[PDB]
Amino acid sequence: ANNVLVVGGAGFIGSHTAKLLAGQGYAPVVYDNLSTGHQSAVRWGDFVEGDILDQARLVETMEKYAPVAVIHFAASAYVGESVEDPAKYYRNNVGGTQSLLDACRLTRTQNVIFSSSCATYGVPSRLPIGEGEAQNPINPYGRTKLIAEHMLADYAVAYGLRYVALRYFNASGADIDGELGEKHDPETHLIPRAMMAAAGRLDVLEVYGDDYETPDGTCIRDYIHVTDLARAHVLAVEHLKEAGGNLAVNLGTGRGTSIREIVQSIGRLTGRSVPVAMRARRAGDPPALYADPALAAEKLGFHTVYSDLDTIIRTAAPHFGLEVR
Ligand SMILES: NC(=O)c1ccc[n+]([C@@H]2O[C@H](COP(=O)([O-])OP(=O)(O)OC[C@H]3O[C@@H](n4cnc5c(N)ncnc54)[C@H](O)[C@@H]3O)[C@@H](O)[C@H]2O)c1
Ligand SMILES: [Zn+2]
Repeated sequence: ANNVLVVGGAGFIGSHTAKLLAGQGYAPVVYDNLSTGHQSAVRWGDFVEGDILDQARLVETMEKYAPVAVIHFAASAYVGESVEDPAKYYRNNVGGTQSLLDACRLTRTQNVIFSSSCATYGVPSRLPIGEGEAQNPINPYGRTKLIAEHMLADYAVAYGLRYVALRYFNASGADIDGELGEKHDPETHLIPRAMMAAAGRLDVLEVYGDDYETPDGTCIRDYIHVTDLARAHVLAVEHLKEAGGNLAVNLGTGRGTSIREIVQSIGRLTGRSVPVAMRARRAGDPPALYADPALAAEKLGFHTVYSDLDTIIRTAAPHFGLEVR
């Protein structure tokens, strides 16, 4: 009994996690509807094509595989889209998660690792952001992630569900061995966009603000290597497996990275410059956002190992038509 159900396991972070699980002796079973993920990324165990809203098929799957844990990545998201199409996010992130959690309790499938987001915090009072920070999200994406977190808490109370919610800002980089990458269309994440622009796959990288109250002048955000993310989700499995209590922790390096730093590194490491177009800063935009990683260190024994900028850039670059030298 070493099956682990990786819901959303055909996508960016899910496929890396499936690879890691297999490396640690688990048998990842991917359940994915391929809406944004890729069947070719399911290389480390069985594949079940299915939607998490297809509750009968999800229950059927849990009964067949009797997974010792469920890792939930199955929520697609484009940067900025939730404000214009909140219906999609309430349906998938709230409706879909409820269907998953119902499938779990109805099959006595017990351990749920939920991939959440630091977007749940919204604009913070203190940097870095600690788990105690109020969660006042500013868009439906953040809102629906927060709803899922609370749903987990209510299902724990009612049904004895055990869980770990993992919060982080920006998944980045790719597997060190170069055969598994981030394949999104449209690609809305910053480092892929910057690399695509340097590679000539995009014409321009529009950067909104050289004006921020930071060094650089450009905004600071929080980037974690996807392999580090995989590591944490598996540690979370081990935590619940060794009878750990329910957790909600931040994942990251504890240090932010500016846009200038990223563009600089890409140019330096690849020899291709990023064609930046500086546009006016947005009025209510935060200058710096990054999470405090200490609770995850204490509770999970987790530290990032691959989330230096150099490793993030180096591993991602080949997947976007760039060459590292
Ligand atoms: N990429 C990031 O920067 C980032 C940041 C914060 C949180 N996350 C979390 O990571 C997960 C997204 O992973 P990604 O970043 O790899 O996106 P991704 O789109 O590559 O992977 C998402 C996977 O979920 C599958 N999926 C979507 N809706 C589904 C449904 N209803 N039923 C079944 N399968 C479904 C998609 O086909 C895809 O394979 C989400 O849970 C999100 O909260 C990602
Ligand atoms: Zn992306």
